[PDB]
Amino acid sequence: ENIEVHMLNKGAEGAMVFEPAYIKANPGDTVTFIPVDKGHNVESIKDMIPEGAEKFKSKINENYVLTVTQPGAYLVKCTPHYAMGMIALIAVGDSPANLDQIVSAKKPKIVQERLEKVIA
Ligand SMILES: [Cu+2]
Repeated sequence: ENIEVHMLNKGAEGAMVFEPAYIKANPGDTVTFIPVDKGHNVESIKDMIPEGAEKFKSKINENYVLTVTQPGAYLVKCTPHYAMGMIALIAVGDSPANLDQIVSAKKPKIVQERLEKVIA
C-alpha cells in the first residue's frame, strides 16, 4: 500500500513539517513524499535507519517515492530544515528493534522535541 506525506512550510506542529510525521508501514509498502511547498526534500539520517536498509536522499522539490523493505524504525529529515525540526518517523513492522536507539541518539533539541511528540 502507499502512504502519502506532504512537505510543508507550516503545519499543525509549527514551521517546517512533514504531515504525517509518524508513518506506519509494512515491508513492500511505498511512502510518497509530496513537496506541497517548495524548498524541501527527504533524506535518511545516518545510523537512524535499520541495519541493512539503503541510505536515500531525494532532490529538493521533487515528488519522491520510497519503497520500504527492512523492518525497524527510520528517522528521515528534510536536509535544509533538519535543524528547524523537519523530520518524520517511519515504523516498519511491529516493535521496531531500533526505536529506543533512535530516541536516544544525538540530534537537535527541536528535533528531539518533535520526535517525542510524534512517538506519543
Ligand atoms: Cu524542508
